Amino acid sequence: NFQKVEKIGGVVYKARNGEVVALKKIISLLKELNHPNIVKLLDVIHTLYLVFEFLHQDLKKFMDASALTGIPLPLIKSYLFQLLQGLAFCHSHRVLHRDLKPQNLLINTEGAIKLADFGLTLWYRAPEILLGCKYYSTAVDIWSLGCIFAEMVTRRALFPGDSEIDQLFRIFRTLGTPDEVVWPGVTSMPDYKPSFPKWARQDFSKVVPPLDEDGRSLLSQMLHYDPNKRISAKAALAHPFFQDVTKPVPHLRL
Ligand SMILES: O=C(O)c1cc([N+](=O)[O-])ccc1NCCCc1ccccc1
Ligand SMILES: O=C(O)c1cc([N+](=O)[O-])ccc1NCCCc1ccccc1
Repeated sequence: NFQKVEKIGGVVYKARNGEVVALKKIISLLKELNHPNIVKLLDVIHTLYLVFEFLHQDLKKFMDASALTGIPLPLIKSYLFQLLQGLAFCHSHRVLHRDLKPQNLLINTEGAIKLADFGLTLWYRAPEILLGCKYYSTAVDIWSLGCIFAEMVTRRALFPGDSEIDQLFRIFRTLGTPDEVVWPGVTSMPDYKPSFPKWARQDFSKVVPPLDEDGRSLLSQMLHYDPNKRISAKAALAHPFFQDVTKPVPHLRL
């Protein structure tokens, strides 16, 4: 039914129906849900295939293309604001993403960005997932988005771990080793070990330097250890960081 065009990255292909779509080779309630910052799910076929609307670039490629100059702050702010709108919608319908990362974030020439590749490589994982919590919450997505925010600002991954424990210890070295004071119940997590090294929390203005105090404040709330203290998508949208948000159009080379 579909003329393959190319492989995007189960497997995902750009395909032609004359509609151009993204065809994923490996739910139906999601087809009826609609938000400007969420990729549209067009079809489900089980004979498992998912058919999605097609967008031409992802944030990972755009950040690489922007590496030598960086993404302008107004565009970083617009993208973060839009991604939070998408998450606030998802979370209000009790849908988690669980695997947010720059290559899952799709952009177009109009200035829009959309959530894709839902989890329905460790760099964006929330600490409660790494510590073995089985019933994690909408807060895991806010953590991932905070990591992506930091990466847009600094042009380097915040926590580029190469193993589960290296990921955890990279988080601890920056944010401090969590304890019961800042995260009640952390020492009862399934994979918590009393033998974890105890690192002090680094000064936060060292971590995303050029970012102003509004952005650092928001980031800090997105990276709270306690999922119950971590800011919600809805509350983040009201943060003073977004008082001057606009929707710039990006320079895309396709
Ligand atoms: O356009 C979608 O819907 C989509 C969906 C998924 N996904 O995992 O569902 C993953 C990527 C998607 N776009 C690809 C945009 C970047 C891209 C464009 C051309 C070649 C290589 C890479
Ligand atoms: O994005 C994927 O790759 C994906 C994968 C599966 N799955 O079961 O593998 C199932 C759904 C998937 N996206 C659905 C996106 C539409 C959507 C998302 C959130 C709220 C409202 C509407």
